[PDB]
Amino acid sequence: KLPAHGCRHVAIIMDGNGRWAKKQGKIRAFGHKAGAKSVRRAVSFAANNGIEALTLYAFSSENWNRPAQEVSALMELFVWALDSEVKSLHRHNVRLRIIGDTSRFNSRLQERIRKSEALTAGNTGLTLNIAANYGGRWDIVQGVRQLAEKVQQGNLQPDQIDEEMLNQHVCMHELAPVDLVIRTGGEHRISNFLLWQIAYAELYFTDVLWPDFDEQDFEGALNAFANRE
Amino acid sequence: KLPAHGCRHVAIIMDGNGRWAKKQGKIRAFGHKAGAKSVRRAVSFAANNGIEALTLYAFSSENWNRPAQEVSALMELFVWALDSEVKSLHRHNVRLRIIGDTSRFNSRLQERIRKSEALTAGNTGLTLNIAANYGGRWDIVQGVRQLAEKVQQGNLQPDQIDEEMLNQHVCMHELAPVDLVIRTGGEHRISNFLLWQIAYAELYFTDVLWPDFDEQDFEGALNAFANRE
Ligand SMILES: CC(C)=CCC/C(C)=C/CC/C(C)=C/CSP(=O)(O)OP(=O)(O)O
Ligand SMILES: CC(C)=CCC/C(C)=C/CC/C(C)=C/CSP(=O)(O)OP(=O)(O)O
Ligand SMILES: [Mg+2]
Ligand SMILES: [Mg+2]
Repeated sequence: KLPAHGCRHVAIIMDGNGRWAKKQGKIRAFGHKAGAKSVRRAVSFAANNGIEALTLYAFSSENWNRPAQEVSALMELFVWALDSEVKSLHRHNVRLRIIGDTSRFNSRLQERIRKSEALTAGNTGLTLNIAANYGGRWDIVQGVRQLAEKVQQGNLQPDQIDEEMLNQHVCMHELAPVDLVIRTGGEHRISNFLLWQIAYAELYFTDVLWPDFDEQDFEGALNAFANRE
Repeated sequence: KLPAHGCRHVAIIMDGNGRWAKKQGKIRAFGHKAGAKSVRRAVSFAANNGIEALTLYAFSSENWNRPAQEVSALMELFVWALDSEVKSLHRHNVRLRIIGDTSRFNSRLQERIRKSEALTAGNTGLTLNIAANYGGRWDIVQGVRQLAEKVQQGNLQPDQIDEEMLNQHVCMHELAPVDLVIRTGGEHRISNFLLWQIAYAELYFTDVLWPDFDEQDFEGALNAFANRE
């Protein structure tokens, strides 16, 4: 089963949860919880359609400025998702990775992440990347610091640093490159998501809100990609 | 006269010249020449509508693999544009900058670029950035090399490198951030253009081909931006 319409790595900006809840007179957190159901659905769709990697923008590094309470509810939802879906991810041969600066998360959450990555580390099917406390510029900077060290250590000359070398130091360099970025919610921006990695990616924007994003919507983005002529 | 709909810095991926010429039974070079007329028109529109900076993707660093003859014709068109439009740019108070690796261009062209930037260096109206032999990853790497040197020199510690610091070392860091990216030609990709810089930019894609892009088209992208809600 070759990647749906030949799409290897899909990345998604899951926006629109607040508006989806507000339209119904409910608070944003209600929308974030329904967004977790769309996550389940997108993950299943990707793993059943030969996609090699699915990368989800779950918590931008700029979301720390949102209402204290909304942030806490997000962190509890993350904990809850780890506790509740990891066994199924494992049974489905999905390898779980969290990308972003996890050092900023609480203990309980950091431990669950490390435990969930360990358990699925040897899985060979879909790789599911959850971008949490992630930013594209931060990602590039982490790689830059890694090369800066080598320079400090005398193991690398400034004139030796090139694109390929930094590329081997940004997140997900071990996976196929991002082929398609999908952003739900109607906004036409990348909002600091995978900047280095989306250099040659198709970009697909839909007004559909994340909680309503379903299998037909995902197939539509795949068809859009297949016709990327 | 405040930036059209409050848009300070517009960047454009001027695609579609080959298809525009082919539709008429003509060769790509014919389309590139007509694209130069659309450049004149976009520049005039930006300078007359309070835009602070207009950045045009004129020659990607990956276009070196195009047909030898098409590449040469592009280089002659660049030379020709410098020779022919610089006096008017100057009279219009436009500051000209070329971003990208100019060391790879021929002598005549390198000299004309340096001369044209010098003549307009003290202009204060629109800043026109022509991205020639430019790539977004290359741009970030040039900044990384600048910081790597400082590390080599013992003037900087790896742990001191952060986003703001690298930001002060990528192209156009002295100008307002890119607010809007327009890509003509129908493809929905960024194709290695301003990656670091487009983190928070609105992205506007149109099927209109670059040679046909006119003032009404540009106003439409501006209206799209104004309604970026
Ligand atoms: C289980 C798991 C790992 C993830 C699922 C939880 C979700 C959906 C996370 C993304 C939430 C954020 C910060 C969304 C942008 S929606 P928004 O709050 O910006 O909504 P809005 O733009 O106001 O309409
Ligand atoms: C005066 C000046 C500084 C610039 C104007 C010259 C132009 C229009 C330069 C951009 C040309 C390129 C490499 C365009 C993509 S069009 P394409 O050739 O990819 O066409 P296609 O995709 O095949 O339809
Ligand atoms: Mg949002
Ligand atoms: Mg093209």
